[PDB]
Amino acid sequence: DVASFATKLKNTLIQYHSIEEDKWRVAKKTKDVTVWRKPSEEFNGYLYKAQGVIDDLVYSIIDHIRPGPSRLDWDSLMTSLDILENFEENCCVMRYTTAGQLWNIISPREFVDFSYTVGYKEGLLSCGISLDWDEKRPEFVRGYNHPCGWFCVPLKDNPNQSLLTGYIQTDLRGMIPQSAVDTAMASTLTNFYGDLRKAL
Repeated sequence: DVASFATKLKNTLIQYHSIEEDKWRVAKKTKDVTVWRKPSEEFNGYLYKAQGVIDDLVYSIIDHIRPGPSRLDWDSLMTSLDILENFEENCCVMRYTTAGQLWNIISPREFVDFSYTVGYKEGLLSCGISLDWDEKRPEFVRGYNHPCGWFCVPLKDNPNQSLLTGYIQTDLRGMIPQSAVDTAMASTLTNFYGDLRKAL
């Protein structure tokens, strides 16, 4: 049941990871992060893809990304993270909150997500998707993560480095100008890579 859900989610992420280059549009290119995006099939919005080299091993990187206190500590956007329920096969239900963005044009969000860590080729996939969850907290807008995840695999040249590929499909909900949404996604992805590299 949970295992079927998790396998479907994993297979969705693997499908994302095989989308060819011509379907993506470059959204942002820094010195060590590239960001693409395409229309989402899940909502009137974007599926984002991000890619960058991390100077660390795969298990270390995913240990920091996966739900838990380590993720909360280094991820500057995350302000709380609770594990709500644990399952077999490295699956759990977690809830996290984000700091306000853009001088609170984007007020704090809350997400309740399923999360699954699974081997992928020579590395790992940590993927997730929001679930329905009734407990409403009025000081947080309930955002919604469509299927999303982080692929992390050893690098071609140097296996002590890793290629980190993210797929991000967040609906912030509420009412936010499109320019702010695009700005906040770009800063979320660039700060993710920046904060993560500083923590390793």
